[PDB]
Amino acid sequence: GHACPSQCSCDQTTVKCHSRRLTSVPAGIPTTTKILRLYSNQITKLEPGVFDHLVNLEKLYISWNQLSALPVGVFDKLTKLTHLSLGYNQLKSVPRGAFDNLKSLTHIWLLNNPWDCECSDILYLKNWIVQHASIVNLQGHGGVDNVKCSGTNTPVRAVTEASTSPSKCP
Ligand SMILES: O=S(=O)(O)CCCN1CCN(CCO)CC1
Repeated sequence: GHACPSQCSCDQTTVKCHSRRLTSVPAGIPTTTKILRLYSNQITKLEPGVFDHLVNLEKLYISWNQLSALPVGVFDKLTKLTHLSLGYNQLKSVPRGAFDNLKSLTHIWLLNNPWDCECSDILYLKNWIVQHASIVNLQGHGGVDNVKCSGTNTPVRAVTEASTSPSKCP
């Protein structure tokens, strides 16, 4: 069954693509998928729309990669998502409104990214983690104060807008 990507193992609605030295999200993840494990790989980029067919997805683990950014709208179709891990990546910000369609989210992991607290792109993440602090970095991952600024390890929630500039941005 090539409904299952050759690089992953598919246990009904649970797709195991983790710990497989992958450099991109495999194409053809089955639309039945409720749990997608993509953690512990060599992914640096997500293609725009890569998850859009996974309308049933409840858990998305993409921690322990080298993701340098998120495309605009990449989570917008995942309206059933309860769990999202982005920990242990190379993210400097997330696009404005990245989480806004994730109305069912109960758990997010954002620790151990080089969040760029000098750049105004940080402000959506800062406001969002203050608003949704109770779901951030749960299960012994250090909570909302473990979303930390690159270089200083100051909690992102402590960043004042007056500390940021659009001109210190990529
Ligand atoms: O993915 S991270 O390492 O950033 C955070 C780990 C999150 N895991 C918590 C425990 N569950 C399993 C037990 O509930 C899997 C996800």
